[PDB]
Amino acid sequence: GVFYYKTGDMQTDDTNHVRWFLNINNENAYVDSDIRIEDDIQSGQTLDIDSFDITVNGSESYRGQEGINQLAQRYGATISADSASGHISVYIPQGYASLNSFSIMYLTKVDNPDQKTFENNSKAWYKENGKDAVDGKEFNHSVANVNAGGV
Repeated sequence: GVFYYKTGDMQTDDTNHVRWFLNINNENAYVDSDIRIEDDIQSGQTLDIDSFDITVNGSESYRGQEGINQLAQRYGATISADSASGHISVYIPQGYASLNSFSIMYLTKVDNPDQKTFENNSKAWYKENGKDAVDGKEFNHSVANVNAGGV
């Protein structure tokens, strides 16, 4: 389960946002297919479309809406987001997915400050070289609201 996962966190210095990370091809594997991630941000928070920050191979950073356009040019990797619905689609073509790790960070704005946890759900489609295809397996994550303690 290393190929793809999502995580997130809320920092004490920014309790009005949740930071989410879609971490794709984390072991820099060869891929036998395109990669598709379908992400649905759960209620109580709103995607900040300007907050996207994509790191490739832990070094190259692509920031904001222009960064998304540059990432599309360099890696054919498209990020489509709809703040209204909380839906994010990521597509990375096979040729650019291979050997490259992608960490897609975005922020959501907390809409319900008293809400106990913030959730982000995703599903992934990919085929790593020498491994069975993963066909829409779920990768979800919950972040505890640091405003609403010790867990």
